[PDB]
Amino acid sequence: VKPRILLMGLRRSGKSSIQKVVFHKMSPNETLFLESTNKICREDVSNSSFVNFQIWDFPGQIDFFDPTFDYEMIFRGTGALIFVIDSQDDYMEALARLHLTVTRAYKVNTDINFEVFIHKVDGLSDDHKIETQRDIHQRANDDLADAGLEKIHLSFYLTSIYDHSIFEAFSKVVQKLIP
Ligand SMILES: Nc1nc2c(ncn2[C@@H]2O[C@H](COP(=O)(O)OP(=O)(O)NP(=O)(O)O)[C@@H](O)[C@H]2O)c(=O)[nH]1
Ligand SMILES: [Mg+2]
Repeated sequence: VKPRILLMGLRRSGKSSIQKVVFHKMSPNETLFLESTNKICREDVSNSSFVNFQIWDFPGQIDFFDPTFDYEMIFRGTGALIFVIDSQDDYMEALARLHLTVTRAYKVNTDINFEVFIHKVDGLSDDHKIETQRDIHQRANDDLADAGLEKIHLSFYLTSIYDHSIFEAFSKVVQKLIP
């Protein structure tokens, strides 16, 4: 089996940058040249001296009807779902889509590891970080409870492509997919 890791979230949250930086060692400064993602981009990690994975980079979530992705088929084969959130922008909508994403996925596969990347933290005071994470952690788990889905576990990470934090976070995600 080849474990799948999904990169989801609203447009511009930094999904593609994360993929390029972490797996293609693209420089963080080069990500300024990336363009909006229009189709899902699958990039596999094969023959790993640790563990092989499929990395799916999704275009940002928008209210556009297109029942062509067969999400049940995607989630069924998913090991980890990373929801990326831009911490330097309003995230109320981000939280709302995280809720729909997580619950829809959980309905198909309860073994999915849900990882929340509170991204672009490089632009926050080393305290504003604590508050943002505390706020996202609180609301997200509160939404889950209001739905009777408190059992769904959400891990949170403070990340930035401008330092080791994004690698440290991705590392912990991959570790959890190695039996
Ligand atoms: N400050 C900061 N900027 C970041 C970080 N990660 C990405 N960015 C910036 O955010 C921009 C948008 O990133 P991008 O990867 O295109 O976002 P995306 O979610 O893939 N967008 P879409 O969903 O439209 O394809 C990048 O061009 C980059 O300059 C980060 O850790 N910190
Ligand atoms: Mg993208």
